[PDB]
Amino acid sequence: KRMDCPALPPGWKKEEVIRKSGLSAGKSDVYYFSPSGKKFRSKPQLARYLGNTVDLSSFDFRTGKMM
Amino acid sequence: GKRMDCPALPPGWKKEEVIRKSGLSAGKSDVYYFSPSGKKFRSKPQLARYLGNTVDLSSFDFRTGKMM
DNA sequence: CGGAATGTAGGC
DNA sequence: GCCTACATTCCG
Repeated sequence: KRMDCPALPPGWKKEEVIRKSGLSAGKSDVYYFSPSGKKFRSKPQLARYLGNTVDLSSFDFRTGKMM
Repeated sequence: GKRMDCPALPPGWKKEEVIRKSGLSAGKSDVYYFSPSGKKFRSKPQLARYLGNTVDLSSFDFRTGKMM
């Protein structure tokens, strides 16, 4: 389920992956993919790769949408 | 981190206070308790739910570990 | 997936 | 406006 994320620049994808077991069973992890295919696991990490090129202040990392 | 015995609780219960290093609440602290087996507790009701009627926590000050 | 580290809603 | 209590992130 690597789906296009319309809130980021073209080529950027989003994946949500369900945790299958343990204490956090049924919660999920959200990942982003740049055009090259770099995997990003957090909003600060994403903000660092992009820097001043994209304003992520309103960006909701979990849903992939601007608030 | 230092785990301090909490004399006010039953034998073996310990307390730790951790300073937040960054973010909005930087400089504030969080207090945690540990059972003698080492399970971590983060609030007074969590601690009350675990101990049940073995201890009365009505007067227990979570922050300081002191009965008031 | 865990869990230290931090965010944050709602009671006060 | 601040704190309690618990929700959630973020990196290992």
